[PDB]
Amino acid sequence: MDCDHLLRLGMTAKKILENGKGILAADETPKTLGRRFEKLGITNTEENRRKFREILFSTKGIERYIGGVILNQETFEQTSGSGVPLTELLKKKGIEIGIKLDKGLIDYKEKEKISVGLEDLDLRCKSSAFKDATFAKWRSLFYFYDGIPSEDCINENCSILAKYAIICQKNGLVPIVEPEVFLEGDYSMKRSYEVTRQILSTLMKYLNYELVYIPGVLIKASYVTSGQLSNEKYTPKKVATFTLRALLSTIPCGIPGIVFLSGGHGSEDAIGFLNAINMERGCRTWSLSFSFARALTDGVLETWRGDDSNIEEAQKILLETSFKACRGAEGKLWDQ
Amino acid sequence: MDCDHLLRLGMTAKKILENGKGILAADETPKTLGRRFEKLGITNTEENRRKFREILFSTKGIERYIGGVILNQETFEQTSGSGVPLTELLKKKGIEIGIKLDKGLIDYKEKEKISVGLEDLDLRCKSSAFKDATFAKWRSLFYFYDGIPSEDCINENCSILAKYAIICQKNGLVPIVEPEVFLEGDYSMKRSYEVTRQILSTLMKYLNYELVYIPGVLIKASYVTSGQLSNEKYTPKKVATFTLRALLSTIPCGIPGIVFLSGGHGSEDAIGFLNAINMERGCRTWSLSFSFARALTDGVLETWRGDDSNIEEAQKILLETSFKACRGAEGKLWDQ
Ligand SMILES: [Cl-]
Ligand SMILES: [Cl-]
Repeated sequence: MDCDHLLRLGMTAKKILENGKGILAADETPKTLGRRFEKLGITNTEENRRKFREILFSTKGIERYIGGVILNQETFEQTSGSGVPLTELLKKKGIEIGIKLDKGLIDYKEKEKISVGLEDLDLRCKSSAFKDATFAKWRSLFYFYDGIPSEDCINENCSILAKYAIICQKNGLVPIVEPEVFLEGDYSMKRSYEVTRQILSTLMKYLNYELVYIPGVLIKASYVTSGQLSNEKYTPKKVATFTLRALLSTIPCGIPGIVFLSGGHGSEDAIGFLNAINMERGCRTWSLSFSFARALTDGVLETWRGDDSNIEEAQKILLETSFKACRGAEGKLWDQ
Repeated sequence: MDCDHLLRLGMTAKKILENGKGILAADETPKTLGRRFEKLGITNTEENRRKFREILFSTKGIERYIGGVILNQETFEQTSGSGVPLTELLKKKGIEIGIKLDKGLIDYKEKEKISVGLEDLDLRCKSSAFKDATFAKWRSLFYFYDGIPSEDCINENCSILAKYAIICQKNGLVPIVEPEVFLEGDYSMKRSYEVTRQILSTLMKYLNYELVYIPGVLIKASYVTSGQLSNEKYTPKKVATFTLRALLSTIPCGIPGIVFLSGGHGSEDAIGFLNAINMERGCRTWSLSFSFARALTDGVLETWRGDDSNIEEAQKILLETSFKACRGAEGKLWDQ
């Protein structure tokens, strides 16, 4: 953690988000991807998981819009049908390679979760498997119910995210910290707004207590909305207003970027909220961009359907959806 | 706290710091001012306290450099030798009038302090005495010793500052929150840096939990330095680097300004640190300005000495020192 080392982290963080670019999240575990596959009639074979990632990474022109890709650990060991390591597809395109490093969630208190995997995190960061990686991702999830998220759960998850962040940085990796506010729940938008302010301000506390290099951290955040079980409606403008207010209230000038997660929102909504937040006035130093899994790849899966003859059309949908995300990241989706 | 009400707070906060201006702190209690008087041979009469404030507020041209003045409660009841309410001197000059609203400190745990006065704060904000005030100030103080500041003390003081802040805002006053890191102590600059990051990030947590309107809050902060009993040396550049890093790591884009306290540092040092921090590169949305008591008024007291025939020269020193502070607030002290 000398001057040069820190500057490298900051440069990586900015490179990922240059020129309206964002992040393609492709880090689903076999179990998470398998559920997605099964809804659409695709067998959850390793081969189909490998091919899916090949389809994504080999999309021609995707590097104009995508500055980094978050890989699942198993994908680092996989090759294209033509023999080339899947990581090489991305490296040749100049796209930064990331690694998801959490080991999922376990129960905490009543009805809440913490994320796990810190105990061997430093050893894992040093794995030869991930030698080409320059950034990482770790997810916590905040369930909402009557008196929840509890303060204990906010504190513990923020502590875990911060401890992961410092270990990443000490290993030369830019950490993405992902404090996801779970969409499946019954809560008002005002409640999401207030809890988002609690979570993000607390996350910044723990990052500071762990003496994380703030210019070398990316925050992957949920949009501020009401819960999916709420009867409450909202529009892109309202999501933009509330989300940007929460961020302006909580995120220090030194953070280089916020990258939104799609979170169960539609592709259309996720991109529209991004565009809307980037048209909002309100001085800020950080980029507002994207780290989408479903918003970018649901259409690819729905087009592909496990049939090689649908691959070209699936790649076209990725490229077009990635274009729109990038235009949204600059607030230009209505233009040209 | 409707839209218009909030916008007024933000406008006040920006007006105070327009055009490189800063804050003249004149809010010393009779006891605090009296100690200063007695060192220099001036009797601690109410008359001498009144005259001192008249000397300050009637300084010709001071409004070019001073955007607001923090008054002590007793000063709102006082008049010039010519009969004019002291607040009228400032109002006629277009300078914002502030009120210090804390009731001082009491013991907390072992060797620490909390600030007090919340219980009647709302009633006091509504006093007809303060009807011309548009902003307020509240001070906490953090002593440093082996395992101190304790986490309990950081949390409690930040909670108190945030509770004061929200009450101010609900009464139409912009709160200045002052988490002063006490200079008298034995600690390294690295320790001050790390603890400053703890305190400021925690203060932002509590401001967010109290749902304070962040664009309507000013932070009056200590420079990051080693303690006065430390043998450790530092220069303006090092103070600038460490202080700006701490601020970039902790203070959200929405905060309109940071105003440094002089804190026992010399006038010369306090202004020099300000200039140095304003020459630092590093993108930020907030102003870096001043809220000085001693740095601006020690020279006035030392020149005046309680003799009317020294008043003109005392006012000249205030104006010249205020000029330098303002040039420092723009990073221009070496120029023109
Ligand atoms: Cl997953
Ligand atoms: Cl005082």
